[PDB]
Amino acid sequence: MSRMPSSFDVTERDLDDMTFGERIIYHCKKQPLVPIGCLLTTGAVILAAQNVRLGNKWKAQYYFRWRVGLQAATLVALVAGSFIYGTSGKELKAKEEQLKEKAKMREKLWIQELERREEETEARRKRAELARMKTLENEEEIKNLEKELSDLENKLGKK
Amino acid sequence: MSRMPSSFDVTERDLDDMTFGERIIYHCKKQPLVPIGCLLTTGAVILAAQNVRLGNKWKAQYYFRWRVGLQAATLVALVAGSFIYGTSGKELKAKEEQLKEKAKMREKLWIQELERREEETEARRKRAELARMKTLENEEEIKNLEKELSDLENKLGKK
Repeated sequence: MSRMPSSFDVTERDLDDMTFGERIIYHCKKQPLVPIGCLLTTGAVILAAQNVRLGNKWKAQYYFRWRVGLQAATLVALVAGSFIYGTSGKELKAKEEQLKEKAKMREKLWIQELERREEETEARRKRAELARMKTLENEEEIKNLEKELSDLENKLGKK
Repeated sequence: MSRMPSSFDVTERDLDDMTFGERIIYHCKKQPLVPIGCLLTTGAVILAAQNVRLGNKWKAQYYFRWRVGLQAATLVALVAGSFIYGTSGKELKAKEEQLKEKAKMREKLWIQELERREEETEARRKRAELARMKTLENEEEIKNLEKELSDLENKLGKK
């Protein structure tokens, strides 16, 4: 035991970072790329599906989140085709609210279920070593890639 | 008072919430109005400023937090001059980047919150009653304000 998942700051910003990846897409619309654009769009969710495949494969009993996992999964396919359509831009803000209400509803600050004791005894070992914030690190990793867009101006040598 | 649970949750994203106020500025950047801009900027900064003013009124303890506080007040004012200047674009990005790095640098394993006997007993009552988060709840108000700005675009004749 040297270094394992120990960065547990009870922070509910997982979905916050995920939703942020959709807002940045607006900038991509301004200057869409073919070779890099495809790798950016495809590679964006490529890492999110890996984290969901690891967290799902490793379960203690049942995963109720799977239900909503598909509901939102299909939403990305409908919003992808609705983007080109151009129904309503304001709808984005209205749809965002719906998700906001789900976050508060799901979050229970009154009652919490905690029966599995053995499961806690397993994850405590990793939390007893040390962590370097993997999620946060990835957030900075994508920020660096965005800098290339602004740096491109100097790269070409026009402005 | 000892028997007065006011809630003192030590959140890691406490300052981050205030930092979000800079991100919303981009929305106003698109054709900023004088009348609405005054109440929008001043009306938003006053919320966070009030929190600092409250501590300034009644403190009589520690003089380090006040030192960094002054630096922040001058920083937010300095960026204003850069906005109207429009000389260095990447500079603005680096300015905010340094702030993020500072937070991570400050966070250390050696230096931690020294819990005293009085603090321990106070925490018990604080949690026993309830832990309210006005800073986070008030942050939600900005979402509604931003939505109004989006409507202005439609009024002009875009969507």
